Amino acid sequence: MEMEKEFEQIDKSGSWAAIYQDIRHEASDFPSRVAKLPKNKNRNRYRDVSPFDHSRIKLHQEDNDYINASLIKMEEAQRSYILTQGPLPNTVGHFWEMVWEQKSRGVVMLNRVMEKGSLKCAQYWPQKEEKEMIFEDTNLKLTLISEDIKSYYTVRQLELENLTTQETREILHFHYTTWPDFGVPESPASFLNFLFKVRESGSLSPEHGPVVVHCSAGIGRSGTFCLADTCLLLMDKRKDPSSVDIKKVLLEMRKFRMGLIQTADQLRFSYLAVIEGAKFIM
Ligand SMILES: CC(=O)N1C[C@H](Oc2ccccn2)[C@H]2C[C@@H]1CC[C@H]2O
Repeated sequence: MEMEKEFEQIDKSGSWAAIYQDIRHEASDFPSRVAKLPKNKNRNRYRDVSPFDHSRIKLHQEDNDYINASLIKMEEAQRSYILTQGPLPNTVGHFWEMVWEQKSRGVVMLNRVMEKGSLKCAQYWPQKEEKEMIFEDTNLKLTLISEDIKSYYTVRQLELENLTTQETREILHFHYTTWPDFGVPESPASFLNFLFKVRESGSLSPEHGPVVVHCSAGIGRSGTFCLADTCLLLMDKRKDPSSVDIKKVLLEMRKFRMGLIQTADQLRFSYLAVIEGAKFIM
């Protein structure tokens, strides 16, 4: 069955809610014992969103190695992603420590700092060249180098300095700024254009550490980004592009972080994204 006819039949049938609940029912359940330790309560944004112990990113410190972040490793596609929550006021230094230690080239942000009149993550990068940020708890300095503001996204060049060794690296910040406060975008054209801007940068390539991807919880919009990227890469690698099963790829990804794709509308949008992508990709 051709992906876009399961979708046209799910649409003809309006069964999106039924498909989505079948995924929720078959998803992996692994322990998250480190996330639930009392010493870590102020390191979690949402009580119901935690990294599994087996796939969690460890900070390189003896004090407390915990961050709300997971390694998604896709064996057949040969892609890895780190999915994390939007940083909290007390975890902005941990966030940049992780980017440093994992050798990431890119950070992908899919939310605004304020949405629906409430704060969805800390202001964790500098807004002016001449006002740099210092994270005293992790010994890092972060400077804004340049900013390119477009209609659907902004790309920033940042300089991260390890103050312990005086090594520096260039980090690219890819900020999708137009996801609506409610629901999903009507067309996937701008999100797809955005995905191909991150690829073109080198940030997803095996010469670097994994890309860091976040939204507010790091499971819904973040899940949509990695699911569309991996499905399109599998369609380019395999003999029969029609063999790629988006529901099976999503369940593989849910072995590494809980809750990826938060709504039936995010599942339909993911299908739409890979359909138009593949209409021009095979
Ligand atoms: C319809 C559309 O605009 N798309 C954008 C994108 O194509 C590229 C490739 C390289 C550089 C820029 N855009 C994606 C998804 C979809 C179709 C083909 C697929 O590669």
